[PDB]
Amino acid sequence: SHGLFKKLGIPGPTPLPFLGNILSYHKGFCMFDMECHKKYGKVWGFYDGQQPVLAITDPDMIKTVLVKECYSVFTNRRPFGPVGFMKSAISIAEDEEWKRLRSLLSPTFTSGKLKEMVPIIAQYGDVLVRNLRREAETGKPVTLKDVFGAYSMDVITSTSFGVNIDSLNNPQDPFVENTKKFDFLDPFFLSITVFPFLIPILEVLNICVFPREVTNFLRKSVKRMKESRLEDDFLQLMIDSQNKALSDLELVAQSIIFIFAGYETTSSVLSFIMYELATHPDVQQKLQEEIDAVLPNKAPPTYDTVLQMEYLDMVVNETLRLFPIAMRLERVCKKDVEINGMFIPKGVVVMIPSYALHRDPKYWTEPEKFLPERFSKKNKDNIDPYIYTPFGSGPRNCIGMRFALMNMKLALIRVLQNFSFKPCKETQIPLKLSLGGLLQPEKPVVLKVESR
Amino acid sequence: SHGLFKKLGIPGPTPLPFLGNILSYHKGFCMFDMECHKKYGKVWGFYDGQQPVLAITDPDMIKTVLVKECYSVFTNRRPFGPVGFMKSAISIAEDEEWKRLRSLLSPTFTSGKLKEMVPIIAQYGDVLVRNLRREAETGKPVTLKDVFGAYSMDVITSTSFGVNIDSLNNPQDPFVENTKKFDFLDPFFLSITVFPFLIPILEVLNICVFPREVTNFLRKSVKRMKESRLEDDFLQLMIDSQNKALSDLELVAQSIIFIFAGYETTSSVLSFIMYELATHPDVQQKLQEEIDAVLPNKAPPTYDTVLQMEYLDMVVNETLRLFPIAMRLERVCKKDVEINGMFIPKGVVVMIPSYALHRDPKYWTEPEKFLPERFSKKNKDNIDPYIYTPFGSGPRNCIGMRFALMNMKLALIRVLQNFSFKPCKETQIPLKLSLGGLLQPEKPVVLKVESR
Ligand code: HEM
Ligand code: HEM
Ligand SMILES: CC(C)(C)OC(=O)N[C@@H](CSC[C@@H](Nc1ccccc1)C(=O)NCc1cccnc1)Cc1c[nH]c2ccccc12
Ligand SMILES: CC(C)(C)OC(=O)N[C@@H](CSC[C@@H](Nc1ccccc1)C(=O)NCc1cccnc1)Cc1c[nH]c2ccccc12
Repeated sequence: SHGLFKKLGIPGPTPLPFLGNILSYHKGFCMFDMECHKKYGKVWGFYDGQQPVLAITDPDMIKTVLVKECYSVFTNRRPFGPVGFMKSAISIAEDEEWKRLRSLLSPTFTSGKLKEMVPIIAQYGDVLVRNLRREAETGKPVTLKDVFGAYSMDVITSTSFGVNIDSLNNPQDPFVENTKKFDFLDPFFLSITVFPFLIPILEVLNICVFPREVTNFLRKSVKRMKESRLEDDFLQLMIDSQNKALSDLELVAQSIIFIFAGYETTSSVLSFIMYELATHPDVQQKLQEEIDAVLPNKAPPTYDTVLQMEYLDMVVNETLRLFPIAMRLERVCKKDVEINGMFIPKGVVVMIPSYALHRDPKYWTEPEKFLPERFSKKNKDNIDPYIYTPFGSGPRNCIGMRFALMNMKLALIRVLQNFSFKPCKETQIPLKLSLGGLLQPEKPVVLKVESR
Repeated sequence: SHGLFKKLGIPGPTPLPFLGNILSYHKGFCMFDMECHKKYGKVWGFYDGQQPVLAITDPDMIKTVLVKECYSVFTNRRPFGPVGFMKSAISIAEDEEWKRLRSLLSPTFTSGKLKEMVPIIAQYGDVLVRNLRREAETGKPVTLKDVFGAYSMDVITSTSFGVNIDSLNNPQDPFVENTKKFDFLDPFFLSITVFPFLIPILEVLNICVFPREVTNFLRKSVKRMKESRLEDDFLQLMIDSQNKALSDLELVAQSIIFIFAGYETTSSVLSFIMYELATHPDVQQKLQEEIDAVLPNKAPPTYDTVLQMEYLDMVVNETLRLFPIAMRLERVCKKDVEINGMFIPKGVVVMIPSYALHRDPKYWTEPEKFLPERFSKKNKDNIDPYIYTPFGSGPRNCIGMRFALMNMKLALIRVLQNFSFKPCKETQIPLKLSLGGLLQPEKPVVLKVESR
């Protein structure tokens, strides 16, 4: 099984029996992809256990996988388990059941439904400022992921179920616990990659990478909410759709996906931004000046004034370049195909190393340096959309891209209208990324906060 | 494998392929043991999957297993897994490592160390009264397991680490969460009994019936406490012992056992008592009168005045007869032996059905009726210590029996000095026991509480 890439003429590191190349994940996926990109070039291979993985870095070949041949060949991602009833979640579902779900859930994320969400997402930005001010009037540094997490949590439960909580002042509420509760290099998932034949063992055991309790809490919580608005957010838009149509437990599963999607991602991207803003204080001033020009007297951001801000889009995009939280994009090749002159055998995982491509000196000058001007309208043209892909690409890209950018930008506008963020003695500079299996900081980001 | 009891001449229900007799657990262990005791007699057999289990009800034969041949033959209980680092917990450990631990932990539970604990256990009884009074001055019924659990939780963290919390008013404290977080007939453990060859699968996966997070919280919490009192309760008595000696992670493991031991047990026995007191109001008055005679002016109970109360011991004992939380006692037979004229082959689990023996009409008149006078000093003599065994018997019996009886009695004395407990319209009468795999009520116990 370990002779595949040795046959196809594709180069790669020598796999060990059973382990494959996974000992090379000791420095984390990011550092391993970079070294492979360096040693090997435009295409290489390795083995997650006995699983072949082909990394590709040609943007034409990437467009073929993510777009051109998405429906025919590269339709699903690597099988993930054990998942239990979470098999019906859009990001996990496969082939025609993914296609059905993606459609039933697509109108949820239009710019029209997104503009209805602005006045609601704009209300918890104010709850955020007062929690910062209480820690700004105090003095003690601030841990961003705490305060940003509490905010991102407040946007989720409101934009997805209607529930309204100040989590930072209500850590022991009715749903704030369950909803705060996957390291792909921890003892568990490495044991998967080596023993992926033990996934089916756990699926007959009802054991789940989603704890059987959080899921049990929201499965019944939804069916209370469902039989409450009926008759008298995401949950509403999904229930209206099933009026081939969406099921009840299918509806719970997409809710659970939308929560992790907008909790740790939204709150962890904001912390990469605030770290970079705090360590590049001119970019902070330029941003503060642009907000006050569009929104004078700290005017409330509207859906339209947010898209009006260009230097804010440049800042977000550049932070997503340095910290693309997905790290890699992946598609399971389901047929023997020949894309851009290369034969891909059936069953091979095709992987795009986003992190490595975002930091490639062949496409980016000074790629470690935080330089937002790359995304100025003068230079935004010269950027290859299949090299910089923080939301993936093609029919299977991030369905909540628009919502995530709008959610994070409404947060930043209000927060930078009232605060400046300074490095602390305890602030990790330069921020070390987690040697583990997540795109997260080694030490969490602590910063000083001052009231304008 | 299913031909064993068919060969030995022992009667039993016909086992199905792979499942054995476990479909017969549908009404719970209790009802199944009673029916088997009824249909079959003094000795019978069944199969937990391919595991042979021999039930015995002769008190001479039981004394042989629990006492006479405990060290030689019947030393450990049924293998339990997956357990991870919790293998070193006294109740799980085996043979010489159990013997070493039982010794290193025995002086902890002397009546001398227990008398030092009284003034501390007496302090949270007052915290209990004021939480009841707030729900007694209000009116709304009271769920006993909530308020009793909060109390039992407060005694644990104090008598085992020194930490002091009012959990009922601090549900979101630093340790109250972790510490509040096994149904042997849920989807998981039935899958064990049928696939017990999958336990070793999980032990190479670090997966644990103890969540990897609660254990991680207390493993480090202990090693903070350890290097804090050093230098400047159970944890202290264990640390003094290791001065063949107790280890560090061994010390964490016994702490985790002492917590579940005194949290759900203590708080669930108190609720069986309060249910029975509320549904037999004369027994409540007789008890209230005896406390006021020993402790006039609601005098504070002392270690000695608690043992002075006889009708209180009768009440506890009779409640433990009707609801012996263990349900069964068990020992793995490690040699071919012939005890009381019966050949026991190696590897067979020997089981004593406590619940069924506590309700046997051959030893108890009106065994369902709650009749505390069975344990009056006139009739306490005529009770067979190998028929009524709420704490087991012999070298492997409950190490915290004395502590549990003292802990529960200090609770009852203070609570009955200030409250009467009435049935509510919502009170489940007659209380149905959980059809599941726990000795717990179907519906939780709700009762009215009135201030004396
Ligand atoms: C900064 C925020 C976010 C980033 C950078 C991000 C990034 C990504 C990426 C890279 C993918 C895979 C794309 C591919 O394979 O081509 C993805 C998929 C997905 N995202 Fe996001 N995401 C973010 C937030 C969100 C939010 C707020 C939601 C809310 C619903 C969401 C919902 C989803 C779903 C459902 C998928 C799977 C789509 C499918 O398989 O059909 N994401 N995201
Ligand atoms: C009403 C309260 C309790 C009851 C009815 C009870 C009952 C039992 C029973 C039946 C056993 C098995 C005995 C045997 O196999 O012969 C046992 C064992 C045990 N109990 Fe308790 N228990 C109670 C509370 C506690 C408490 C508060 C502790 C605190 C440390 C504790 C610690 C233990 C330990 C460590 C074992 C295992 C002993 C060994 O395997 O060496 N128990 N209990
Ligand atoms: C297994 C691997 C790495 C080879 O393959 C994956 O990718 N398995 C995905 C696992 S199940 C999809 C789901 N995970 C999740 C995680 C924790 C709790 C609940 C759900 C998901 O979508 N959460 C929202 C999200 C996260 C990040 C960006 N946006 C949206 C993990 C995954 C990471 N980023 C993805 C992007 C699209 C689809 C899946 C993923
Ligand atoms: C597996 C079976 C049923 C065939 O065999 C058992 O019995 N496996 C015992 C499991 S591991 C011992 C440990 N469980 C535990 C449970 C949850 C969290 C943490 C620990 C334990 O001791 N908790 C204290 C206790 C509970 C009840 C009375 N007193 C003390 C389950 C068990 C039930 N009652 C016992 C009495 C003695 C020893 C073990 C048990």
